[PDB]
Amino acid sequence: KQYIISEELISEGKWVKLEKTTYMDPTGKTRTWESVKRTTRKEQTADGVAVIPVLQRTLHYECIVLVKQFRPPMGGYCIEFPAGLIDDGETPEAAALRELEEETGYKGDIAECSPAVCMDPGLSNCTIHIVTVTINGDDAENARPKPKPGDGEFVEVISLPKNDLLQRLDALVAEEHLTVDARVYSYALALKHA
Amino acid sequence: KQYIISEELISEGKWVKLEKTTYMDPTGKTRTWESVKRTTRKEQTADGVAVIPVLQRTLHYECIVLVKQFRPPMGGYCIEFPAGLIDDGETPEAAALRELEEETGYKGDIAECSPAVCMDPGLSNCTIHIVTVTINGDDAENARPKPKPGDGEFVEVISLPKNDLLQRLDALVAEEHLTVDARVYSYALALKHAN
Ligand SMILES: O=c1[nH]cnc2cccc(F)c12
Ligand SMILES: O=c1[nH]cnc2cccc(F)c12
Ligand SMILES: [Cl-]
Ligand SMILES: [Mg+2]
Ligand SMILES: [Mg+2]
Ligand SMILES: [Mg+2]
Ligand SMILES: [Mg+2]
Repeated sequence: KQYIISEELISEGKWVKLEKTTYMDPTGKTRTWESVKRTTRKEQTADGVAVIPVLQRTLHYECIVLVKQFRPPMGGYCIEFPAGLIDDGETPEAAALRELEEETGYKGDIAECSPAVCMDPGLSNCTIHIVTVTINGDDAENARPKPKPGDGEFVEVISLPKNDLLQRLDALVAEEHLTVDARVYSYALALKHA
Repeated sequence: KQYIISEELISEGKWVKLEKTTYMDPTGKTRTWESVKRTTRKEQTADGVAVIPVLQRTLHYECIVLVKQFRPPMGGYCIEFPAGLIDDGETPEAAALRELEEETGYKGDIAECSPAVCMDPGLSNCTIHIVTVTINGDDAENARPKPKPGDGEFVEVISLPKNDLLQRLDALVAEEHLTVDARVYSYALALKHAN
């Protein structure tokens, strides 16, 4: 029953805009909503990618590779899956492998790619592909990985055992002022719940 | 090594505002960031809660209870953990049981509660507590559960088996043209990856 009637631009930055969304509610009544959108979305099936990078090495427990960065919106450091926006013309998979290498130094192998999933659908239209990638940590290039961070981008790599992920995230939250991402935390919870 | 120098208000609506953040990059170079905030955060731990509701009925598969709603920013229907903003002075646990009952009619028990976790930290300062709740589906109060929607809420309940969650979500996307929430999808992946 529900659908968009109009989208009025309220304020447009270089990267983010605020819109007034007019929609039909299911009783047949017109209602509005304050919506956030990115200015950067062209023909990409999503704004960005998040990478679930499973680091595999013989006689090691599998690790999940995470990154720690300063996030201006948060006024603080956050622990996240490696992630970035999809370049114009770029596939989710190439964006995932490219961002994983830039942020971590690791060269991954694609495992699976989600459909477009919503980041905060009450707030924004922002979507990602969640791309699962395995990293062969026995391969030469994955021996001493060097992040190739872009301009301003400063990332720290944190590799945590998959078999203890939630406890290791809790011990990082206990020991420093830093926020875990909700996708990282949901993934760590499901590893426990399984 | 990095920190906020100043925040400039660009546009303030009723629910959301757009800010320009000035911050010190780790070189000592000053840089700007376009950031989104809610106007509704007060003394709360986080803006909202999301509930992972584990529906436990004997002789049935354990189910994760999800909600489908029209999301105006998405322009489409989304499948999500039940969720809402924490009322001023409401605790995350209490917000979790309230939101779960309003959205699904189920009455549940707190299993665990996350610290505040960020929703989209490149975009916004928005945070939630993820609250794992068990629901005794065999108890009388959860027999014919009464979803109590607030004004302007219109929520469909979708319970999917935990042991098949990711495949069930992929089926819904393929057939129903829904968007799955990133946290729901992340949970569903880890259930598969735990193997
Ligand atoms: O317009 C909104 N935008 C974002 N979040 C909301 C949360 C509650 C009610 C609202 F109208 C809104
Ligand atoms: O200012 C920004 N705000 C949000 N997202 C961004 C993504 C890339 C580069 C940027 F400066 C921004
Ligand atoms: Cl549980
Ligand atoms: Mg990134
Ligand atoms: Mg990047
Ligand atoms: Mg809600
Ligand atoms: Mg509500």
